[PDB]
Amino acid sequence: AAKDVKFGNDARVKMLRGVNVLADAVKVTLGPKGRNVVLDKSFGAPTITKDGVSVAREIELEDKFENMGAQMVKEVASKANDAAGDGTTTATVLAQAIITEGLKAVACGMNPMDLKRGIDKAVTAAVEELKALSVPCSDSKAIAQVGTISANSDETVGKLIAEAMDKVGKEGVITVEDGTGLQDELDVVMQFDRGYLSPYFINKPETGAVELESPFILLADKKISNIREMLPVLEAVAKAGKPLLIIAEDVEGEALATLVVNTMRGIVKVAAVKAPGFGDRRKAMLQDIATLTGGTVISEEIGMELEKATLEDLGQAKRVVINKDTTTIIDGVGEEAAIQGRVAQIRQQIEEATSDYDREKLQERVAKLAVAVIKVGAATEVEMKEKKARVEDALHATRAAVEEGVVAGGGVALIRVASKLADLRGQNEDQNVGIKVALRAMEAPLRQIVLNCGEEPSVVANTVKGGDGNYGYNAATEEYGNMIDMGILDPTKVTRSALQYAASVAGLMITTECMVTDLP
Amino acid sequence: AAKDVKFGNDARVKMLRGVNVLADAVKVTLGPKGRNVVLDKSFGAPTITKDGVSVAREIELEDKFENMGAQMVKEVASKANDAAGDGTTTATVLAQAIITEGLKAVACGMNPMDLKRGIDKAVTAAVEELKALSVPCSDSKAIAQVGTISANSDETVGKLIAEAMDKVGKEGVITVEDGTGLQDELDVVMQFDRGYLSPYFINKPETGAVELESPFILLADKKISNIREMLPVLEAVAKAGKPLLIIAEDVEGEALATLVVNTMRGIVKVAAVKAPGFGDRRKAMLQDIATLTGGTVISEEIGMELEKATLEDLGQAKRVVINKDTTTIIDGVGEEAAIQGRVAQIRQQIEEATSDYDREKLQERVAKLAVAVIKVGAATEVEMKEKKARVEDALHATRAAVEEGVVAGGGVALIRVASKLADLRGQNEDQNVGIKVALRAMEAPLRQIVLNCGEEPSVVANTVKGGDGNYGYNAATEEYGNMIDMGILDPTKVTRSALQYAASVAGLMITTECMVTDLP
Amino acid sequence: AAKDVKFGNDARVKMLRGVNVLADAVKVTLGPKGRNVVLDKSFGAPTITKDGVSVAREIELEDKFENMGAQMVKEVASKANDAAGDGTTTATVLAQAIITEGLKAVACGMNPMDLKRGIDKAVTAAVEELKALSVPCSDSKAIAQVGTISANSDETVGKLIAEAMDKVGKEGVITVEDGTGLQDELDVVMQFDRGYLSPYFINKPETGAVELESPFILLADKKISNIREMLPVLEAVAKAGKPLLIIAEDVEGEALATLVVNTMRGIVKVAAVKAPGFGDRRKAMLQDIATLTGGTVISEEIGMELEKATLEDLGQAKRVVINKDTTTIIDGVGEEAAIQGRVAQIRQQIEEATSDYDREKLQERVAKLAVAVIKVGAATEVEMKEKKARVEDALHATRAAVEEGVVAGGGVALIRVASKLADLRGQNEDQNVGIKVALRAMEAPLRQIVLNCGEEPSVVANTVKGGDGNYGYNAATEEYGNMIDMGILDPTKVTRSALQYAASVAGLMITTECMVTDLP
Ligand SMILES: Nc1ncnc2c1ncn2[C@@H]1O[C@H](COP(=O)(O)OP(=O)(O)O)[C@@H](O)[C@H]1O
Ligand SMILES: Nc1ncnc2c1ncn2[C@@H]1O[C@H](COP(=O)(O)OP(=O)(O)O)[C@@H](O)[C@H]1O
Ligand SMILES: Nc1ncnc2c1ncn2[C@@H]1O[C@H](COP(=O)(O)OP(=O)(O)O)[C@@H](O)[C@H]1O
Ligand code: BEF
Ligand code: BEF
Ligand code: BEF
Ligand SMILES: [K+]
Ligand SMILES: [K+]
Ligand SMILES: [K+]
Ligand SMILES: [Mg+2]
Ligand SMILES: [Mg+2]
Ligand SMILES: [Mg+2]
Repeated sequence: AAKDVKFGNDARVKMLRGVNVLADAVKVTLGPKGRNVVLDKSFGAPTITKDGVSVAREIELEDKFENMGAQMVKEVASKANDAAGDGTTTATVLAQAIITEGLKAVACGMNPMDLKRGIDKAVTAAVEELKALSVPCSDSKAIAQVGTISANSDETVGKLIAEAMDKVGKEGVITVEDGTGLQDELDVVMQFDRGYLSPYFINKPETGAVELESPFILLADKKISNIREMLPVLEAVAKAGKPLLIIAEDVEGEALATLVVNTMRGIVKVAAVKAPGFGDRRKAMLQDIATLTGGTVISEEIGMELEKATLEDLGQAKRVVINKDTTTIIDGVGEEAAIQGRVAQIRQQIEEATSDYDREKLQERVAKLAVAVIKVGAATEVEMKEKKARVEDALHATRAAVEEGVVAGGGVALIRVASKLADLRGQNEDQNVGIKVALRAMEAPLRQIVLNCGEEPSVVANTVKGGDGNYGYNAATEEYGNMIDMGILDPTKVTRSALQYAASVAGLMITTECMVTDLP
Repeated sequence: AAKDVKFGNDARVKMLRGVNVLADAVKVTLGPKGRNVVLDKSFGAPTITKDGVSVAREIELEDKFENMGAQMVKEVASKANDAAGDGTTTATVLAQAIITEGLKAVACGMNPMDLKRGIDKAVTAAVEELKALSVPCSDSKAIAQVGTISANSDETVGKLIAEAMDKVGKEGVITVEDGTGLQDELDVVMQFDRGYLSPYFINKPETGAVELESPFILLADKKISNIREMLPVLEAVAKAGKPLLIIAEDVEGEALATLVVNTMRGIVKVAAVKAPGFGDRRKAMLQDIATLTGGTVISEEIGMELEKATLEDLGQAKRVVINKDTTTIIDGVGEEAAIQGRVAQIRQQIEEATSDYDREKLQERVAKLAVAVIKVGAATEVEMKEKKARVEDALHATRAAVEEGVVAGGGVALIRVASKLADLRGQNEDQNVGIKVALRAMEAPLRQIVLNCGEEPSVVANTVKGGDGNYGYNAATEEYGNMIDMGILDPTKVTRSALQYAASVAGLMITTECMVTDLP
Repeated sequence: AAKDVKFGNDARVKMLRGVNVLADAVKVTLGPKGRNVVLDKSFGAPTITKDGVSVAREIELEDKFENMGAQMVKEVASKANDAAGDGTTTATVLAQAIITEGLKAVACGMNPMDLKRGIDKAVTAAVEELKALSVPCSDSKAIAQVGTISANSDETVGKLIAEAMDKVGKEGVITVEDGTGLQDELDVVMQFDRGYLSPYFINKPETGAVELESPFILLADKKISNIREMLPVLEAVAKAGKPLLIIAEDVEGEALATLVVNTMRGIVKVAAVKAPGFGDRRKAMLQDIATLTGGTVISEEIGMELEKATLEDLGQAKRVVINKDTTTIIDGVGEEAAIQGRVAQIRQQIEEATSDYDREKLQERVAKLAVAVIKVGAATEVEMKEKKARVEDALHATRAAVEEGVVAGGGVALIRVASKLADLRGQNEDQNVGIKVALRAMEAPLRQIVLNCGEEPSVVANTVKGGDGNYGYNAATEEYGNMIDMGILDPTKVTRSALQYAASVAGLMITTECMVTDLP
């Protein structure tokens, strides 16, 4: 289609105007005295949220150029989210603050491509400075604090995540789901979503569930319909005394019917449950179980009959628990060599996962082998969704603090790094201005946090810069102090990520001399 | 449809106005103090780029005639790209500079078709003059410099490409891909795009790949479905101790199933992978592998059964590595006589290749026998794509410098050729003006590079023309000197290509007396 | 009326756009390779002119703010004209060149009010530097040159003005009028536009005019109708032998009739002519004549009867010449003390003249007492008016060169002053930039002159700045040399005036932060 082509200052002013709309919608949520944004949503109720990327993703403007602005800087907020899990607002605030200052310089005749070089150099330095300030965070108290700050000063959420990480470990997974109840709730566990096929198996009507004591485990890839196939293996289990769990694609009536009357009487004690999953993921998951239990997958496709299985090919576990909905294998016989080998394999399967969905289900399986769920409570569903948005962010920040330490929040970390790089210079004057652009931008987070409290950002910034180390402004309490003592901890990973991504995009955006888009 | 028909000056003014929009969008990216262009893109985020053809391809104007202008001159930028790989902006700048000057002459009553003859003559001369100035470029230092200048003064990219060409050789291929990491990365290897057929073969779950130590290699032209055919050869490998790779058209279930349970247990260690390619190219490539490994292709078509193969007909290698996507044969037993004989054969197959596509896949195979990938690092994805655009350009220029030498950059090469052709005349006055049009256009690259630094192009041009040999303007450092000493090298091939293509199109465009297009 | 109010950058961009239209229309006429502007004019034929103020005065723009721009800077061109008489284009070119550079600085955050202080300081210095370079110009050759350059390289006009000033002196007046003839023409002369009332007075039918030898002169304020009033004075003249001129408001029939028959016969020799002027100007002019002739105005209003006059109250002259159209008094008896006293009185009457018309008729009378007329020749009337416009400008420049010396033209004078003030600084950085703004503007005249020749202004500017003293570019001949040797002389007064006035206005214009005007 015919294009509209704009040059130079015109193009840039438009590009900025756009950036500002997105920026300005996201910045209002920054900090403890941040407010929420309402995002209309065609199919049903609107969404209230504080989560900066969520606001960002919705912005799309009418004017084709302004839109381009907003659509590029949207990537800062968006990438922060994909790497860190928090800091998306901060990232957005920095980006704006660079772009704005940089473009002002470009308008003064300075060479954009050098302004970029400056910015980038200043940032590579700032990243290293932040790694210096970073003190690690591994005690449950510190984690609870990060969690708390991350969930907009909600101590319960901190406490609850800290408890969760304590219980699953660090090689263990935590999910968040909508609760049915009005208050928050933590559940901890290998298990999968499949119940008994035969309700006449429940050997403990107390719980309404089957409790097989120290049983064998048969892993059938194919779906079973005839009892003929079972007889060989069923025989060896009947003369072994131990019970048996059968996890095949399905246990059909003809072969199910029998199995029932056999446990009915006490000839063998057997359970039947469908296989966890669908398609290639099922065979993959079914294999995971074999490794945990020391059994062989009896895959009909790769040249095995179900009749030619023996006790050899059966897995074993310490105990098994199956109800109407879920099956649980407690402590399988499989050797931890084979297990961690199988895990470091699935760990690198998540590396080559180019899609988010391919990553979800993979780390689910590694947790089953190396798991907790937080249920979020709220009165209504508008409430549910802002809360659940904060819990996720919190969890992410906690995992990030663990893996890369913490720094003083309230945007002070960045303000310090800026004073430490006060002597940084480049190859020429334009690059210098470029550095100074970035350092001045490093103040923006603190400045905006203060501005969302309706207090004079210049005055607070000055006072924090007059101090040392972890002296900062506590925006919630409206007085100064030691940010680490007051529990105001940002993960290093997030603060770093915010800065790197803002710089990457904003840097390039300053180099714009022409814009090409479709006509209206 | 009904047409709008315009004549003479009206038609030309429109045609120019169009050229200028495209030209003017591309010219802003020229040179080290060049800036970037933003190209909106319907499905997701916009693109920032310096790459002149990329900008050009997007231009399409509303006014039906102006569009025609832009759509014709778009071919200069586009063809430069397809032949050279760099110089697309330069090409575009020349084209404009001719068209503009030529049309001005046409308006003065001079006979276009002669102005063309002049231009073309001046260019045929300039091409030869450039071949004189060309000094070859074969040491890694010179190549790194071309690479560097080509990637807008990014020394890492130069260094990295220079290292690459040093390692793959000159009969070896280099690709560029998006990196996962934040910094640039070079990987070097025979390999082909095929994974294991049987995921139950991975003998090292660390990498999630099969690592067959010093194995035999079976090359089956036909597709396998029955284990009967394998037994004779499988037998001799089972009593030899060494593992076996099977590279046939396909390993079907019945014959696959078995092979699995055999390595499953440790009876033989075998891998199964499809054959690289399709049709006649497959048999050709399958044969290449036989030569590298000292094996025989067991081609069912030319009177061989798979059962009548023995250890005799199997290839051998030092090591084999196969994952989900690719199979690699490290250091095959095949004798280097047979190999280089097979290569000098495929080398002359590329000579008779009259189509580009027939040339692509052929030199791919010669590289497999005589390969590297550069992964580009960046923070975000907007960044990734401008960088990856520069790396490709750089690589192209380096390969072009190697094959046709270098000349002084900063557009001086052309400025010299213009002073050397100061005595060139034609058959009549109009042809003379035509020559002078081209020579004056030869200054444009330097002039625009200087103009993107915001300095007086006339003043710099004068000063460079006052000098000799490789005296030029260094736009980055803003002072004059010896361009070769300062590492400012353009490949001859690109400078030549730019000039030839601009001239070809612009020449014709000057001959326009009528334009016919659809009504609005 | 309701106002539109614009602030800051918006207001300034508009203001500039306006300046540029006016500037851009005037700048095209600068220099020897300057072109002409056509100004439409409601009542009849349009006007072709080179005269920069004439173009300026017509510019008025539609957009209310742009207009304000143009309407303010119009004053530069206009004031230059009222003080100097030439340099109006130059003045306009400087003004633009300041405003443009200054506003660019204002946009960079520099404090306008300081930029002004800088500019003004740099100019006060430049004014003094110009007075240093000024060499006086008093020989007819130098004046002819100034005249020539001023009339766009028309040697005749130079020659002709030089001749004129040589003949009238420096205390003598030169006017320019439309000629009837096709070629230029100079006439030299106290006289006024009144013929004899009585055609029967002509005492020399050769010329058809009255030639009264060494006569008395009667100055009657009132209009005469009765011969009674005359008898007393007529008597004393009849017994004195000398003739008599009668310059009253009118000589009515009854008193005219008689006077005729008296000279008819030879009783007295008398002439009768109306008084020069109308109303208060008549009595004023009639008084001028009394002073030149040593007579008394017989004013009926201030208590004098015409009968009570004697030979006492009559003026006297060496000779008198009267024809059908004009009366001339050659060399009156009045003492030069009384004359120059009367002149230095009328000289200060022109000082308090706040209207142009009050100034016209006053300097006419001072010329009658302290005269030459140039008649301009041309074929048509479009031609007449561009030529007459150049002659006036030339005359002005010549009178200015005489009173304040000359400097090297081609705008070099200013370029030198700029290199001499290269060390000038202010009280702070913004003031420094302000100085540099002015010095850079000083190059504009030369740069535009060169640009109207279609040659590279940067290249010429550089080459002139590389030289010394009066080395400059001769735009007419297209080669460099000594501007004074080549006769390319600008009057100091004009070059100074241009600079001062541009600076005054442009200085203020840079301080604009808000604009208030009526709605559309
Ligand atoms: N009580 C507080 N005083 C000052 N700063 C705080 C306080 N609580 C949180 N913050 C800071 O405000 C920032 C707000 O983060 P948030 O608004 O969730 O946006 P983001 O997407 O950038 O995490 C945190 O980095 C934290 O440093
Ligand atoms: N530092 C420098 N000084 C002067 N010229 C340079 C410098 N670096 C690169 N160039 C020149 O500028 C040209 C810019 O090429 P580029 O802008 O990528 O457009 P193209 O598509 O024509 O390669 C190169 O040919 C090179 O000669
Ligand atoms: N032959 C020449 N070469 C260079 N400069 C010239 C020549 N003739 C005139 N000039 C310069 O050009 C200027 C032109 O004056 P003009 O165009 O009449 O505008 P203005 O209203 O400023 O006098 C003069 O100041 C003179 O210095
Ligand atoms: F805006 Be962040 F994700 F808290
Ligand atoms: F514009 Be080129 F491809 F560097
Ligand atoms: F424009 Be000037 F009065 F010659
Ligand atoms: K937020
Ligand atoms: K380019
Ligand atoms: K003029
Ligand atoms: Mg947060
Ligand atoms: Mg290039
Ligand atoms: Mg003049």
